[PDB]
Amino acid sequence: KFPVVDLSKLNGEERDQTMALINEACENWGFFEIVNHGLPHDLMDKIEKMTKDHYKTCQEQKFNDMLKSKGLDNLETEVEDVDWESTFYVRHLPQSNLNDISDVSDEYRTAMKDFGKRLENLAEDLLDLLCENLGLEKGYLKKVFHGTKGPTFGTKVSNYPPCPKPEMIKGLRAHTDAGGIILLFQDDKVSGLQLLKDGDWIDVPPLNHSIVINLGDQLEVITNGKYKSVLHRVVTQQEGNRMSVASFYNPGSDAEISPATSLVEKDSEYPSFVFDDYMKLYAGVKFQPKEPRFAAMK
Ligand SMILES: O=C(O)c1cnccn1
Ligand SMILES: [Zn+2]
Repeated sequence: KFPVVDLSKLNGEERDQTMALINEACENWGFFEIVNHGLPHDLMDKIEKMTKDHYKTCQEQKFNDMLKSKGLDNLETEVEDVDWESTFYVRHLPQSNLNDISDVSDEYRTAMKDFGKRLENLAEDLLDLLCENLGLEKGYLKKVFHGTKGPTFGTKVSNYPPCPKPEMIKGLRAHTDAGGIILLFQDDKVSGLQLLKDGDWIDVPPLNHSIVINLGDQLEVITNGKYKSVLHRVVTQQEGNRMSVASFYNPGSDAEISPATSLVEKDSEYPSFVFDDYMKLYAGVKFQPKEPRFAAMK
């Protein structure tokens, strides 16, 4: 069953059982849900409402315009090179782009800034938990990610609108995430996100006021494969609009990424590289298998 971790259980006598569950999910699922994570319920409710409203007022017209312009207004055959997805990006660090998005409101912008800061603080707390589970010094992962300008932190704001013929196209094709740690505020009613575990696609259950955590390729490298980046996709449906507000805590562009030496006994099979070089390779082969990308950094 899909791991849901109650972070409030870290403050007392259940801490060891809870950390152990975090480690077990990191090893065997690559994903887990957290509850009682510190983010105000009211703020999540406001981000949810304003994202859905902005889709209706702005994104939806652009999505249908995109459909006709690619002939995707009439699905007849399988489409394996396009994602049934409506998306824009919000940059937080190194430098925010929030002031340049022309069609969002003052209240949205201010709320997104509040939300983004809180998520960045949670991302850093979660990485220290990972450090503790791995036997690394506190702040080890935060230090590796810093580079010279600090981490890269952005939010992908997506909707997966109803699709008449879901078996013809995915909402988002299977892939692993290139980056560090991913913090997803997903729709709490409409399913669609799945991960691959032990030969089966397993749904990431919609859960009110929860955050979905997963680990990217960079943590697989740093942990010497102890924590693997796992494949995931988004399927469409004929009815429903799945919301997705996914924030990515990634290394800075010039950060040197390598397996932590205390996790390496035998010579590591993972490469040492500069993060931007990984990103430039990933951009073009995102939906191809993950493992050639590690071998390509050698
Ligand atoms: O858009 C993605 O690739 C994504 C979104 N949420 C969680 C993980 N990955
Ligand atoms: Zn992803």
